[PDB]
Amino acid sequence: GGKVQIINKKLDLSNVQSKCGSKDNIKHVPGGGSVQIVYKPVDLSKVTSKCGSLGNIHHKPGGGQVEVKSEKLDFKDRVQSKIGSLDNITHVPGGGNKKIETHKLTFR
Amino acid sequence: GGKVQIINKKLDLSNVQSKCGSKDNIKHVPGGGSVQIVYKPVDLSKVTSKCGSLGNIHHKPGGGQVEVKSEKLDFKDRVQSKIGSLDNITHVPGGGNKKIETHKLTFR
Amino acid sequence: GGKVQIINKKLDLSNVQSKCGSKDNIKHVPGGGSVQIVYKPVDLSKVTSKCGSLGNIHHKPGGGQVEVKSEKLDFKDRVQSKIGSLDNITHVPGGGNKKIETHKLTFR
Amino acid sequence: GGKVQIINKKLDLSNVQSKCGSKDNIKHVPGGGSVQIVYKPVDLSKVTSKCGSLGNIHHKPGGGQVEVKSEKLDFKDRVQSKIGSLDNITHVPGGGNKKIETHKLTFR
Amino acid sequence: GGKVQIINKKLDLSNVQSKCGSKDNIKHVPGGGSVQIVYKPVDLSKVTSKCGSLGNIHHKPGGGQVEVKSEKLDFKDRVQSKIGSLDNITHVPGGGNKKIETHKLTFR
Amino acid sequence: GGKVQIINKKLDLSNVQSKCGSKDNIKHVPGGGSVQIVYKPVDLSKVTSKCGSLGNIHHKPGGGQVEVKSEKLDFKDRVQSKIGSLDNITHVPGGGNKKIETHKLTFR
Amino acid sequence: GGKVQIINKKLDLSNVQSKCGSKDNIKHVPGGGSVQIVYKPVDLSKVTSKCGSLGNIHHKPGGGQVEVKSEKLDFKDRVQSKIGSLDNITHVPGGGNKKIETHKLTFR
Amino acid sequence: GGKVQIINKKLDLSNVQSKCGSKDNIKHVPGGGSVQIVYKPVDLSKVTSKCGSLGNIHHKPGGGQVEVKSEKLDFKDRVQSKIGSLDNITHVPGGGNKKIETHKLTFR
Amino acid sequence: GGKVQIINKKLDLSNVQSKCGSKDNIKHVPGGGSVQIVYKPVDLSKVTSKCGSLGNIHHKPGGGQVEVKSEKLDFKDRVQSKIGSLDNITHVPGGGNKKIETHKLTFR
Amino acid sequence: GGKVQIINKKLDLSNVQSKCGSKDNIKHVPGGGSVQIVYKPVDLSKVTSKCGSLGNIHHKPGGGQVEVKSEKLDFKDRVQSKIGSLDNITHVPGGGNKKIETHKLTFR
Repeated sequence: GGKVQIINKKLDLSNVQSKCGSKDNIKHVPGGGSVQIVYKPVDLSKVTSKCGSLGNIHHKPGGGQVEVKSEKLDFKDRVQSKIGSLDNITHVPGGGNKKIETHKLTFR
Repeated sequence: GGKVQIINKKLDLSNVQSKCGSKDNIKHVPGGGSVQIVYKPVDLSKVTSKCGSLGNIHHKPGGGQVEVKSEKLDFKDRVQSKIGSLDNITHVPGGGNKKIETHKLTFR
Repeated sequence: GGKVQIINKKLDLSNVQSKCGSKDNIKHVPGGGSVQIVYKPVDLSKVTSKCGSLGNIHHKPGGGQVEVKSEKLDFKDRVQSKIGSLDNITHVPGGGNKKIETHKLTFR
Repeated sequence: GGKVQIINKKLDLSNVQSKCGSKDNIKHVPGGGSVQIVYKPVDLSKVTSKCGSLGNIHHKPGGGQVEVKSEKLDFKDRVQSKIGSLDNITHVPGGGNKKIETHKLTFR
Repeated sequence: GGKVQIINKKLDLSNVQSKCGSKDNIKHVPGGGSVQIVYKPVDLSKVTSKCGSLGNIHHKPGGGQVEVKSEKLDFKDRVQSKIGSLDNITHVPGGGNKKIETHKLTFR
Repeated sequence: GGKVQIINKKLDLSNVQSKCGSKDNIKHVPGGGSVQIVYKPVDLSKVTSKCGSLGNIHHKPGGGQVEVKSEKLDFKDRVQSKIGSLDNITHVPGGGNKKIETHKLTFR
Repeated sequence: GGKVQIINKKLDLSNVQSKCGSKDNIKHVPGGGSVQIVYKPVDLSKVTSKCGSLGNIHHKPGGGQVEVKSEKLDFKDRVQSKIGSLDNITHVPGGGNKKIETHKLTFR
Repeated sequence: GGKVQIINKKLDLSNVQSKCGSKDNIKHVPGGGSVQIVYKPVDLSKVTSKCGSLGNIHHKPGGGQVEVKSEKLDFKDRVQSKIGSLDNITHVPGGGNKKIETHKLTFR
Repeated sequence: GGKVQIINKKLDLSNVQSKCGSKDNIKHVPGGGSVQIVYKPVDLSKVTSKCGSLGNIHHKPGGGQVEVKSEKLDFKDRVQSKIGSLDNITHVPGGGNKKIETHKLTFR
Repeated sequence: GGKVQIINKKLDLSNVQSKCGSKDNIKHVPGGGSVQIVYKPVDLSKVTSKCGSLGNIHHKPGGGQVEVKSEKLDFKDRVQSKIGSLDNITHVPGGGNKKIETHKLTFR
């Protein structure tokens, strides 16, 4: 075995920040008849800030090392959004509108 | 076996911050008849800030090490959102609207 | 076996913060007839701040180590949101609206 | 085994930031009859900032190392969004509109 | 085994930033009858800033190393968005419009 | 004398708003040595919203009316802001700065 | 005297707004040695919105009316901002600066 | 005296707005030694919106009317901003600057 | 006296707006030694929008009317901005600059 | 006296806007030693939009009318901006500059 000698003297580190905000946001979605949302995100992201930092230190003298990092993601989801029929709908998500009319007359 | 000698003298570290805010937010979703939300996120994310920091220290002299990091994610979810029929709906999520009418007349 | 000698002298560390706020929030979701929410998030996230810090120290001289880190996630959820029929609905989630009418007349 | 000697003296590091904001956002999506959203993003992204930082230190003298980094993503999702019929819809998501009319008259 | 000797003296590093904003955003998508969105992005991107930083240090004297980095992505998703029929729709997402009319009269 | 006959029938008025915000605001004014603020605004402004409203009704039949509206503003203020001398000042109102020095050496 | 007959029937008025914001604002004014602010605005402005509204109604039959609207503003203010001398000042209102120095050496 | 007959029937007025924002704003004014601001605006402006509105109604039959609208503004302000001397000043309001120096050496 | 007969029937007025923004703004004015600002605007401007609106109605039968509209503005302001001497100034309001130096050496 | 008969039937007016923005703006004015600004604008401008609108209605039968509209503006302002001497100034308002030097050496 050998030596792994780290020496740190007179270090002044400051102001390290990792910031994540409003990721995968769904806003302002009006529906006159219906809103169907299937919300299945998968998040393995990384937001990292490293200042004056070392990683892992592994002193492993020897022959025959096996190091395996593995990530497997399999997707067979089945999503079905179904609506039969829509009629006679007035939807006013805007502002300051006036005199909006939807008329249906059926004579059999 | 060998030596792993870390020496730290006169270190001044400060201001390390990890901040996460409002991730995966669903806001302002009106529905005139119905709102169907299936909310199944999977979150393995990392928000990290490292300042003047070491990782793991493993002094393991020897032959035949097996190190395995594994992550497996399998998805076979079945989601079904169904609505039969929608009619005669007035939806006003906006502001300051006036005289909005939906009329249906059926004569059999 | 060898030596793992850590020496720390005259260290001044300060201001380490990890902050998480309002993650996976569902706000302002009105429904005129119905609101169906299935809320099943899975959260394995990490928000970490490390300042002047070491990890694990393992002094294990020897041959034949097996180190396995494993995470498995399997999803076969079955979600069914169903509504038969919707009619004659007035939904006003907005502000300051006036004279909003929904009329249905059926003559058999 | 050999030597891995890192010496750091008189280091002044500062102002390291990783920032992620509003990724994968869906905003302002009105639908007169219906809104069907299937939201399944997969996120393995990285936002990283590194200042004066080393990686992993592996002192492993020996013959026969096997290092495998593997990531596998398989997608067989089945998504079906279906609507049968839409008629007699007035949708006004704009502002300051007036005298908007939709009329249907059927005489059998 | 040999020597890997890194010496750092009198280093002043500052102002390292990685910033990602509003990626994969869907905004302002109105639909008079229907909006069908299937949102399945796959993100393995990297936004990185490196200042005065080393990578991994691997001191591994020996014959027979096998280092394999592999990423495999297979896509067999099946997406079907279907609508049967649309008629008698007025959609005004613009502002300041007036006297917009859609009339259908059927006499059998 | 005559008649002043006002008749109002079937009136529907709504949504009248007068809003004033953050007028004459002084923000973020740092001074390394001194801050001298003399704050003497004179405000006779009007923010008015009138909907379906009459003014004054004066039925005054006769000869010789004198109606005088008068506003007089006279300003003879005397403002004196005085500082004798400033030296040897370091002012850092900014963020994330480092190694800022102000040195004065006098040898008589 | 005569008649002043106002008749209003079937009136629908709405959405009248007068808005004033952040007028006469002083922001972000740093001074390394001194900040001298004399703040004497005079405001007689009007922000008005009138919808379906009458003014004053004056029924004054007669000869010899005198109507005088007068506004007089006289300004003889005396403002004196004085500083004697400034020296040896470092001012850093910016962000992320480093190694900023101001040196004065006097040898008599 | 005569007649002033106003008749209003079936009036629909809406969306009247008067908006004033950020008038006479002073922003981002750094001074290395000094900032002297004398802030004396005079504001008699008007922001008006009129929809379906009458003015004043004056029924004044007679001979000899005198109507005088007068506005007088007289300005004899005396403003004196004085500084005696400035020397040895470093001002860095910009961002991300480095190694900025101001040196004065006097040898009598 | 005669008749002034105004008749309004079936009027639909909308969308009247008067907007004023950021008038007389002073931004981004750095000074290395000094900033002297004398800010005395005089504002009698008008921003007006008129839709379907009448003015004043004056029924004044008679001989000898005197109508005088008068506005008088007299300016005898005395403004004196004075600085005696400036020397040895470094001003860096720009971004990303480096190695900027100002040196004065006097040997009497 | 006679008749002034205005009749308005079936009027539809809309979309009247008066907009003023960023008038008389002073931006990005750096000074290495000094910035002297005397800011005295006089504003009597008009921004007007008129749609379907009448002016004043004056029914004044008679002989001897005197109508006087008068505006008088007199300017005798006295502005004096004075600086005695400037020397040894480095001003870098640009971005990304390097190695900028100003040197003065006096040997008496």
